[PDB]
Amino acid sequence: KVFERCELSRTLKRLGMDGYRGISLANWMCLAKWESGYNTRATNYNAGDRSTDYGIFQINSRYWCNDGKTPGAVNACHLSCSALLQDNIADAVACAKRVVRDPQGIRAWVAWRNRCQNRDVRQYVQGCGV
Repeated sequence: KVFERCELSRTLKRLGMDGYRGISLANWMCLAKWESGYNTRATNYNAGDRSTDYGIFQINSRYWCNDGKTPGAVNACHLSCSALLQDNIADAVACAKRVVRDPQGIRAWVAWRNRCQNRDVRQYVQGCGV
């Protein structure tokens, strides 16, 4: 599913992402926007290390979910990577929360550092009623 901007912001807010571990909803929106264009079925294979990024937040299989084909990988979210490709984002959100409980927090995603950190992210939620 490809979420519309405001539709997604309300979905994320209902799922408890607004301010989760000090991360505002606008930051999560900026993250999902730049990671997948709000697309839940997005996948990206990384030929260099044989891992794959899954879903709306493009969570990597090396550390976060199990896809059975990533060498020496772990499954910190204790989910099949398939769970990160559903239209319903509950599992992807649960996993994204797990990612940020680690020291790096939102910085775990390089795209966030590139396109969101120290940026004006207000525009991602303007007019969405969140």
